[PDB]
Amino acid sequence: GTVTDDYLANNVDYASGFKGPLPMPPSKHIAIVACMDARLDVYRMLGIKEGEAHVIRNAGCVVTDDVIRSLAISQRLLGTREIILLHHTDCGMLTFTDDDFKRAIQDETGIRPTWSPESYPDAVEDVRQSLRRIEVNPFVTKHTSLRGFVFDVATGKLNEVTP
Amino acid sequence: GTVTDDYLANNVDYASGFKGPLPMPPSKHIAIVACMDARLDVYRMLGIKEGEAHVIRNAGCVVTDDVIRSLAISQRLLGTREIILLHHTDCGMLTFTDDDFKRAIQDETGIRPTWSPESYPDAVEDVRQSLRRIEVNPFVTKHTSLRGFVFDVATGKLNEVTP
Ligand SMILES: [Cl-]
Ligand SMILES: [Mg+2]
Ligand SMILES: [Zn+2]
Ligand SMILES: [Zn+2]
Repeated sequence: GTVTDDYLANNVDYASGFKGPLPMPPSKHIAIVACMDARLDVYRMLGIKEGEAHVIRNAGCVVTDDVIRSLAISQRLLGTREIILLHHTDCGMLTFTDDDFKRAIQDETGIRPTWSPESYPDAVEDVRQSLRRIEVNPFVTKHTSLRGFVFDVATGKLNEVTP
Repeated sequence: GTVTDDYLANNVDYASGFKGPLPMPPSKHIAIVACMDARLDVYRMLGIKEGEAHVIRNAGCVVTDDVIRSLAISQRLLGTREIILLHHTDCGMLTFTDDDFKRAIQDETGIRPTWSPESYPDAVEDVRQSLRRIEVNPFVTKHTSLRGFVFDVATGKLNEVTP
């Protein structure tokens, strides 16, 4: 038995009382960009119900070309019009640099990744930087609200940041 | 006011009962690659608890360079050793091709995006394809288990797909 097995076990209970199917587009027309950090249950964090929001999470909550891609699809095909960015404190990107990280994998693997680790030092500065990354971007344009916050992994609180 | 606003309210009542902080590395040493789809509450779907699992999401659960980047970080930095891949039935990715989408964007903006929109026509198949990408990828290696499932939006049951 692995943890994949346990989660599949857990799925049997969830499926017992699943009610659906709900309609495809987000019923509150909002999309969240979050981090993949294990301490962040993005749904309970904002009281999201099923069928309501799009949630997008990667390492560091970095607005990547996959995040733009996702977002662009989200607005243009499933009619989202709000955006919430969510970095957080004690995030796992203020501990390594890109040069360090790639050299690491280079030693083992023999090659460098083409992609960019996208680490950053200060989380708050990067909520700013990530907001900007969406401002300038020409494909995520259909939104009437774009605000980015910082999740306090010690307290559960959202602290907005000004661009 | 807005949904962002409503969500923040909900965050207040979350931070009341919140117990933390927790340690960084996912306590059950697993990662999940999921879709951004509104109808998928991945945590409740696999019985996840705060601090256990990395959750990675995007449009259509595609193993883009972002997902590899996040997986390589998740494993190399925070020691995750199982991967769950998680497509689903009736995904937005099914109802368009890439060329059309980039075109629509151009006629609207004047620009073709640089990224591949990454649609697919068969969910069950592209699980194998997504599994196949991680398999042959030289930066996602430390994992012991790799399995892929299809979440059924109408029942809530997973359906394991095999390579
Ligand atoms: Cl999530
Ligand atoms: Mg913009
Ligand atoms: Zn993080
Ligand atoms: Zn989807």
